[PDB]
Amino acid sequence: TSYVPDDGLTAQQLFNCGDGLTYNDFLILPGYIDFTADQVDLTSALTKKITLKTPLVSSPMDTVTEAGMAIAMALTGGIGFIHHNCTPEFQANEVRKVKKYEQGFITDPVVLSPGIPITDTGRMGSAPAGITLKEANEILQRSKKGKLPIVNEDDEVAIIANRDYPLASKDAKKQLLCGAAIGTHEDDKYRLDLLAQAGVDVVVLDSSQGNSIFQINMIKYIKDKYPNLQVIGGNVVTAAQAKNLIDAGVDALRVGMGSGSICITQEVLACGRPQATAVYKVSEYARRFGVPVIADGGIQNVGHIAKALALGASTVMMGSLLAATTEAPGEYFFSDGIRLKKYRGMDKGSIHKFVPYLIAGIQHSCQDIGAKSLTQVRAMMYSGELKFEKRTSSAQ
Amino acid sequence: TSYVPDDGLTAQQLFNCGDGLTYNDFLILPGYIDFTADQVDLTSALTKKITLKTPLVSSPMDTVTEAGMAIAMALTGGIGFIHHNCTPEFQANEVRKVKKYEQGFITDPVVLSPGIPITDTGRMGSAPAGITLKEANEILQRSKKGKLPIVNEDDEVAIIANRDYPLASKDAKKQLLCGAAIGTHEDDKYRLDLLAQAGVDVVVLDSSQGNSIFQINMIKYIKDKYPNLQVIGGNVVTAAQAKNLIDAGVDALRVGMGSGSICITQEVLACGRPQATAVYKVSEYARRFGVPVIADGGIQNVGHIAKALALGASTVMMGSLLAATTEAPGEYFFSDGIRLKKYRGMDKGSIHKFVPYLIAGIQHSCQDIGAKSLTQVRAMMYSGELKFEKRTSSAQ
Amino acid sequence: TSYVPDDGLTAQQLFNCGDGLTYNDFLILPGYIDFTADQVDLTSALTKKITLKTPLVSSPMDTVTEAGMAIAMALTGGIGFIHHNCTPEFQANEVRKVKKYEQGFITDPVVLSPGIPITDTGRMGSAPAGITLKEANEILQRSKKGKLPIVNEDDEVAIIANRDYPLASKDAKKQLLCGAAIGTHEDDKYRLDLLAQAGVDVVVLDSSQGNSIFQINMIKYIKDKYPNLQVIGGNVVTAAQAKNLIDAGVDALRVGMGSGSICITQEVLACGRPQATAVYKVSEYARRFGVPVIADGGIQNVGHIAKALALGASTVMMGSLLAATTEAPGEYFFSDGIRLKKYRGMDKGSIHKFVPYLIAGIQHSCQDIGAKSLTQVRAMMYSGELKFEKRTSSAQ
Amino acid sequence: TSYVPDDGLTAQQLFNCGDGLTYNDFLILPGYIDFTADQVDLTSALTKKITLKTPLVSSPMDTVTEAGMAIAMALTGGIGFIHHNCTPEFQANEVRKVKKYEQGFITDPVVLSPGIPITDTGRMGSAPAGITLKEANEILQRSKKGKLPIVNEDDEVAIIANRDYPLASKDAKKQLLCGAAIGTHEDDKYRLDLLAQAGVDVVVLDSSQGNSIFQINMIKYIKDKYPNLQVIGGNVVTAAQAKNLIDAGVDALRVGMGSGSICITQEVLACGRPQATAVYKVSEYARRFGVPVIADGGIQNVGHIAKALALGASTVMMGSLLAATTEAPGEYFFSDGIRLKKYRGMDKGSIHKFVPYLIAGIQHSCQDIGAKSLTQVRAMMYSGELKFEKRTSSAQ
Ligand SMILES: NC(=O)c1ccc[n+]([C@@H]2O[C@H](COP(=O)([O-])OP(=O)(O)OC[C@H]3O[C@@H](n4cnc5c(N)ncnc54)[C@H](O)[C@@H]3O)[C@@H](O)[C@H]2O)c1
Ligand SMILES: NC(=O)c1ccc[n+]([C@@H]2O[C@H](COP(=O)([O-])OP(=O)(O)OC[C@H]3O[C@@H](n4cnc5c(N)ncnc54)[C@H](O)[C@@H]3O)[C@@H](O)[C@H]2O)c1
Ligand SMILES: NC(=O)c1ccc[n+]([C@@H]2O[C@H](COP(=O)([O-])OP(=O)(O)OC[C@H]3O[C@@H](n4cnc5c(N)ncnc54)[C@H](O)[C@@H]3O)[C@@H](O)[C@H]2O)c1
Ligand SMILES: NC(=O)c1ccc[n+]([C@@H]2O[C@H](COP(=O)([O-])OP(=O)(O)OC[C@H]3O[C@@H](n4cnc5c(N)ncnc54)[C@H](O)[C@@H]3O)[C@@H](O)[C@H]2O)c1
Repeated sequence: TSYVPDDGLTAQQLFNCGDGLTYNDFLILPGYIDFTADQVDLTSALTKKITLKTPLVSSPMDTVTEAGMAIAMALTGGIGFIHHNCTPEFQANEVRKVKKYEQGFITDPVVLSPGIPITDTGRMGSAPAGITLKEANEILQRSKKGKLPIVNEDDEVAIIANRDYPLASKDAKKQLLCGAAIGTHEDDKYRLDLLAQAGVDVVVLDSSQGNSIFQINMIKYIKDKYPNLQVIGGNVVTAAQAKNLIDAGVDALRVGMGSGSICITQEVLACGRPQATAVYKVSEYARRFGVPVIADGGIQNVGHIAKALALGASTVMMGSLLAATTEAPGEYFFSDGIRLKKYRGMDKGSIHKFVPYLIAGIQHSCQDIGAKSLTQVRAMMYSGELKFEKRTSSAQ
Repeated sequence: TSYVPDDGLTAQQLFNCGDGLTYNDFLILPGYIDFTADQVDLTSALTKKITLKTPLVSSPMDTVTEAGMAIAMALTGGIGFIHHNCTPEFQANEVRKVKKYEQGFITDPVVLSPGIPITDTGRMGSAPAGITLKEANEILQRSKKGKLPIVNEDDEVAIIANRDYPLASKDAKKQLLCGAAIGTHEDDKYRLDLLAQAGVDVVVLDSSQGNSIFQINMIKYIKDKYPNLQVIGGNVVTAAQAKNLIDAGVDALRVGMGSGSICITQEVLACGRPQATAVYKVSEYARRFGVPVIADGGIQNVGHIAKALALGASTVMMGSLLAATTEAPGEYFFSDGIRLKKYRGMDKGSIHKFVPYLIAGIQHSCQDIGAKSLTQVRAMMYSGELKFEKRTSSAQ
Repeated sequence: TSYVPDDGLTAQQLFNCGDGLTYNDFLILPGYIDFTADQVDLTSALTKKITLKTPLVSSPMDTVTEAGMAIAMALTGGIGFIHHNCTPEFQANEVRKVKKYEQGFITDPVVLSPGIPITDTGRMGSAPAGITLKEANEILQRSKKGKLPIVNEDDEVAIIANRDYPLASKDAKKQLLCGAAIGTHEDDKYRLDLLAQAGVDVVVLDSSQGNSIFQINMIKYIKDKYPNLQVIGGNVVTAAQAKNLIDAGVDALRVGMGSGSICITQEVLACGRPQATAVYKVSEYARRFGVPVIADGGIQNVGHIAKALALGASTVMMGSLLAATTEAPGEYFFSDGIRLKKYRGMDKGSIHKFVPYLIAGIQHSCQDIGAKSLTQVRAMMYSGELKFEKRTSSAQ
Repeated sequence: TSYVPDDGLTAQQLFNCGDGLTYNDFLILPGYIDFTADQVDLTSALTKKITLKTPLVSSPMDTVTEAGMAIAMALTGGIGFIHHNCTPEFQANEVRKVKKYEQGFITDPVVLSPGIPITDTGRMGSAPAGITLKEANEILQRSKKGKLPIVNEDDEVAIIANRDYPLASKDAKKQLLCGAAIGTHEDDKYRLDLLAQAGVDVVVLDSSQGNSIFQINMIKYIKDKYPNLQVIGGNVVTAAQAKNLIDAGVDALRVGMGSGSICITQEVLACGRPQATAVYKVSEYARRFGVPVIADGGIQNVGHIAKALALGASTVMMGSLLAATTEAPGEYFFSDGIRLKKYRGMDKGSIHKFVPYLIAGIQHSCQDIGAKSLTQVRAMMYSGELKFEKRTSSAQ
C-alpha cells in the first residue's frame, strides 16, 4: 500500500472552537527524526527588537526574580524581570547590579549599607582599565593580599579578587540584558524613569487585565518618551484585548490569566481562560503585527513549554518552576524532610544546571516532532503539518 | 488588519443546550476597561419592590442567619433571612430586634429572660425623645453612671449608654430591612402572622421543591391577606416551575436545588440541577415578568457571585461562605489548629469587613469585563456582547 | 406570555446514544406537586407473577443476605435472596427458616446442633393449634415457666414463649416470600431441588455473564421441571443478551456488570457497562415481553434507586448499602472509631428502620417529579414527559 | 418481536476520531457464550516468524526482566526481553543462561565469579550424554554425594544434582526463546553481535521515538547482516511512524509512548498518545503488512490486556505489573506493612502462578465476548461484530 492515512487535528480546528484547553488536555503526535537534538536551534524573540538564544524568561515575582536570578538567567540564554514590590529606588538599583555585571569583576562593593573598601563610587578611598581579567587576577598575587581597586587613568571603576557563557544575552554595549515590571498608575512613571536611567532593556506593564485605558496611555507614554525601550503589554487572553495594546504600541504581549500562582483577590474570578486556547488565540493575532507573545503562567515541566511554544508562543515565562532554584530570593528551608517555601505579598540546583536542563528537553521535544528550531515548530502547526490529539478527562 | 476575529459563545448557545453546567465549568472572557472599580454600581433588586445597594443576601439557615447576622448584613448593603428552626415566637422576636435596631440605641434591654433595668416595656421602672445620640451620649457623663432610660413626654422608648453605613438598607420608616423564611403548612400561617406583626419586609417560602399546590396556595394567601409584603417562592430550577409560582403571585424566585449545604434526606436526589444552567434558565423566564431571582446555593468565592449575577441573577444568597464570619450564631472553635464548626437540624472577621471585601471583588469582577453595573453585565450577556468559554473536566 | 419553553432531554435521546452513563452522570428535572408523599404507591413487580409492596430486594451475597436478612426484608415490603456459599443443605435450610417464620412463633427450636427442647421434629419429647398467639401467650403465664410446645390434635408443630407488618410479602399460603441464587453447573440441579422442596418462591441464576448456553438450558430445565417457580436470568447488560434468556423462559432479568462490589477476578474486565445505560437499554426490551428487570448493583443512596426505577427498572437489588444493617450476617466491629467490616469468598440500625427510611425517600423522590407511583414514573419517561439533564465530569 | 435493536459502536467509528482514549475510557459489550474458557486459544504472534502460546511479553526494564524472569516467562508460554543497562558482555551472558537452560540441568556452574566445581568450561577439572534426567538423577544416589559432572564421550557439557511446561516457548533446536533490547548508536552493533552469538531470537530496538533515521539504518543493518533474526522497531504511536520502520524491515512494532513507568526526562512530553487509540491506529496499519504489534505500556490488570489485544495487538508487554513477581531482579522489601520497591536508572508469587492466572482471565475475557481465540476477537472488531461503549470521566 505505502499510503498511510491521516491523523490528528490541525491546531486551528482544535483550538479555535468551544474548547478551553489547558496544557494537559492534548498531546502532540511525533514525526520523523533525522538529526540530533543538539542541532535544535532555540533562538527566540522576547520582543520585536530584543532576541534571546533560548525562549526562557523568569517572572517579575517577589519570590522568583531579583538581581541574582536575572543575571544567571541572562548568562544561561534567557532573561529575568525584576519584580516591583520594593521602593522604585531599590528596584532600579537591582537593575544596575545586573546591567553592570561583567563576568569576573566583583559588583556591589561595600561602601556603606544600601569588609568595607572606603571611597566615593569613584574618588579613591581605599589598576589600569582595558586590562584582561588575567593580568589583574595575577597582579593580586603579588599584592600579597586579595582584591584590587580598579580605576580610570585619572584615579577616578570597580574591584575584583570554566566561566564561559556562549549563549548569554547582552545588549549592543555588551551587557547582560535585564527587564522589570511596573504598574500603570502615576507613581510608576517616576519608578519607570529611575529604571530607564538604570539601564533596563524592557519594561513589562504588570497587570491582571491589561486592556485598560490605563495600560494604553501608559504604553503610548513610554513608547514616546523612551523610543529605545521595548514595552510589554498587560496580561491578555483574547485578540480583542491584544489589538488595543498592539495599537497603543506594545512590542510584545504577555498572555495569561487564571493560571499559575495566585496572590490575593481572585485568580479564578469571573474571567480566567485556559492557557493554551489563549496562547493560541492571542498569538495567532499578535503574529499578524510582528508582536511576539510571552506565554506567562502554568508551566510545570519541559513538556508544557514545548506545547506553549508550539501553539504560537515565542517565549515562556516561569515563576514557581524556578522558585526552587538557588538564584531565587529567600530562606525558610527544612532539610529534615520535605518541600515548603514562603510566598508573601502586598533542593533545585543553580540555574546554570536547571536552564541547561530545560534547553535539553525543549530541544529534545523539538526533535521528536522532527523540528529543528522553535520557528519550524510554529510554522508546522500553522501549516497543519503538526498534528495534535485531544485527551479526555478520564484519559488524563 | 485591525479586524480581530470573534471569541466565546453567547450565554444562550452555551446554557440552553444539554449542558448541566456548574459555576466552575466556564469562565468569562474579559473586555475593555476605561474606569475604576469603585464606580461599579452594585444596586440590586431583591424583590419587585425591595431593592438593596448590593446583591448580597444571607441564608435562612440555623447556622448562618439570625438577628445579629441580619442587622450587619443590612447595614453593609445586603439583607439577611431569619431561619425558622425555633418556635414562631422566638423567631418573630428576632425580626423585631432587627426592625428596631437604631444605630446607637441599645436594643433588647434586660427586663426578665426572653444587669436588669426594671420596668414594664414602657411603664417607668428604673430622657426626651427626638434628641440626637450626641445630646444623651454626653448627658450620661453628668449622670455619673452609664446608661440612660429614654421615654415619651409622658414617662411612657429604650435606653443607651466612625459609625457610618452609607449603603445600609432601610424601609420607608427608616429601619433596617429584614426577612425570614417559613413553611407552607398550616401552622406557618400563624408564625407568618406573628412575623408580619413584628415588622418583616419579605418572607421566603422555604422549600426544596417549591412548585407544589401547597406553596401556590400559601403564596396566594399571603399575597392577599398582606398586600404590603413581598413573597419569595419555593426553590425552583426550571421555567415550568417558576411559571406557577409567578402566577400564584411571588415577587421573587429563589433558584437552587442539589447545591450548597445538605441537612438530611437527599440533596443530590433524583432531582438536583447545576446552579448555572438553572440560574440562567429560570432567570431568562422570570425577567419576562419582572420577577427577580435569588441565586441560592453553591457560592464559594467572589467569582461565583459575579458568574451568578452575570447569568441572570439579581441577588445571591450565601450560607456557609458566611458561617465563619463572627455575626453567625455559634461556638465550637479550636484555636490550636484548624477549621471545624457544627451544623445541626430537625477566623473570618466581622461582616463589616467581609461584605465590604465581597463588594470589592464583585465591583472588580464587573470592571474586568468592562461593565459599570450589575445591570450592564446582564444586558451584555443577553445581548451576546458578553462572551463565555467552557472548561473541560481535565481543564478545571 | 404564559408560554414557558422546553427543558431536558427524553430518556431515549439521552440513554440510547454513545453515552455510557452511570447513576451519577445525570439528574431528573422536577415537576408539579399536588399531593403528599405518603400517597406515593411503590408497588413493584419482582417477577411476572410475584409482586412486592416496595421495589427493594437484597443481594445473594454471603455478607448481605441470609435467613435473618430475608425475613426482615420480606416483612418490610421487600424480599431477600439467600446466597449460595454453603452446602446446598444449609442453604435450603435457611430458606425453610424463612418460609416457616410465622410472626410470633419461635422458629428453629434447639433439638441438636444444625437450652434443648427434647423431641423428634414432631414426636413429643419435651397446646391446641388454630389458637391465636394471645391464647397461648397467656397460657405460658399459668405454665409458671416460659415456653409452650405446640402440636396437632394427635400429639404430633412448634413452640413459642406493636408487631404489625402491613406491607410484608407472603405467598398464597400466607408465608414470607423468599428467594435464593444458584449456579448453572450440574451440581446446582440437586441444590435447586432441595431449595424447591424447602419452599423457595424464586431462584435467580447467579452469574456474571448470563447469556450462556449453560444458563439457557438451566432456565429451560427449571421452567419445565418446576412450572410453579419464577426464574431470574443471569446478569445481562444489553438486549441481545436479554433476548435469549427471555426466550429460554426467564420471568425476570437481573441487570448489572462491572458495578457494585467485587470479589475476585475482574469486575471491570473487558466487559462492564454503566448501570444506567444498561438498565435503560435492557428494560426497554424486557418490558416488551412483560419480563421485569432488577437493577442489580451500584446503589449508594435513595437517589440512585429513584433513578434506577425511573429508567425502566421494576425493582432494585442492593448489597453493600444493606450490609451495615444489623440483619446482615457477621461480626468484626470496632466501636472505638470507624467503619470496617469483612467480606470473604471462595452502626446502621434494624432493617425495620432502614427499609422504612428508603421507602420514604423513594416516595419523596416520586413526589418531587409529580409521580404518584413507580409506574407513573416509568410511564412518564417512556413518554418524554419526564425530563433529564446530563452532568459534566467537572460538574459532578 | 424477536428483533432486538443494535448497540455499541464499531472500533473504527470509536477509535479513529478525535478521541485520545486510554484503556479505561471504554468497555466491551458481552456476547453469547457456548463453550468453556479453557477452550479459549491464546496463541499469539510476537513477530512474523516467532509465535508464542500466550500473548504475554515482559519488558526490557532493569527492574522487570533479566535471565531469571525471561526463563520462567518462556516456560509459562510467554517470552522476556533482557534489558540493556549493563555492559554488552553481562547482558549477552544473560541471554546464554536462558538459551542454555534445559529443564533439569543446573546452568551457570561456579567456575570463578562471573562451592566451586573446578575445570575449564569443558576440560575435566572436578556421565554419558543422551541420557534421560532420570538415569543420572538416580546415578547421583550411588555417587553417595550429590551432583554429577556431565561431558561428551571424550571427557570434554554441564552438571546436575511435576516439572511439565506444555506451553513453554522454544526454538527449532528445542531451547527457550529469549530476546533483548539494544540501542541504535554505534556501540550497539557490537553489543548486538555478542547477543547474536549468545543465541538471541529477537532484538527490540529500545527507543522513545523509533521513527528516526537512526533506528531505520539500524534495522536495515541487522535485517541484512543477520537474516535469521527478528527485529522489533522503536516505539511508535501512529501509522506514519510505523510505515518507515516497516519499510526499513522490522518484523514487529512496539507501540507505546507517554504510558506506563517513567525513568527521567519527559514521559508525558509534548508527544505521548493514549494507549488504545495508538494500539488501534498502528495495528490497523501494521496488519496490512503482516507486521505484528506489541502493546507496550499501561497494563494494570487482565482487563487491560483483553482490551489491548481486542484493538489490534498481537502481544502485550508488561513491566511494573510483573515487577512484584519473584522472578524480577531485586531486594528492598519491608514485611512489616506495605509495598515499596526501588527502580533505578542511568508479595506476588512465582511467575508460574501469575502467568497461569493471567491466561485464565484473558481466556475468561475472550469467553464473555463469545470469542474462542485472540484471533477471533480481533476479527470480530474489525468486522464490527464486537461492540464497544465509551465511558465518561465522571462515569469512570
Ligand atoms: N503580574 C501579572 O501579570 C498579574 C496577574 C494577575 C494579578 N496581578 C496583581 O494583582 C493586583 C490587583 O489586580 P490587577 O492586576 O487588576 O491590578 P492592576 O495593577 O492591574 O490595577 C488594578 C485596578 O486599579 C485601576 N487603576 C490602575 N491604574 C490606575 C490609574 N493610574 N489611575 C486610576 N486607576 C487605576 C484599574 O481599574 C485597575 O483594574 C495587581 O496590582 C497585580 O500586581 C498581576
Ligand atoms: N430552604 C431551602 O431552600 C431548602 C432546600 C432543600 C431542602 N430544605 C429542607 O428539607 C426539608 C424536607 O424536604 P422539603 O424541602 O421537600 O420539605 P417541605 O417543607 O418543602 O415539605 C415537604 C413535603 O410535605 C408536604 N407538605 C408540605 N406542606 C404541606 C401541607 N401544608 N399539607 C400537606 N402536606 C404538605 C409536601 O409533599 C412537601 O413536599 C424541608 O422541611 C426544608 O426545611 C430546604
Ligand atoms: N452474582 C452475580 O450476579 C455475579 C456477577 C459477577 C461475578 N459473579 C461471581 O464470579 C464467579 C466467577 O465468574 P462467573 O460469574 O462468570 O462464573 P459463572 O458461575 O457464571 O461460571 C463461570 C464459567 O464456567 C463455565 N460454566 C458454567 N457452568 C458450567 C457448566 N455447567 N458446565 C461447563 N461449564 C460451565 C462458563 O464458561 C462460565 O462462564 C461466579 O461463580 C459468580 O459467583 C457473580
Ligand atoms: N524502552 C522504550 O521503549 C523507551 C521509551 C521511552 C524512553 N526510553 C529511554 O529514554 C532514553 C532517552 O530518550 P530516547 O528514548 O529518545 O533515547 P534514544 O535511545 O531513542 O536516543 C536519544 C536520541 O539520541 C540521538 N541518537 C540516537 N542514536 C544515535 C546515533 N547512533 N548517532 C547520533 N545520534 C543518535 C537521537 O536524536 C535520539 O532521539 C532512551 O535512552 C531510552 O532508554 C525508552
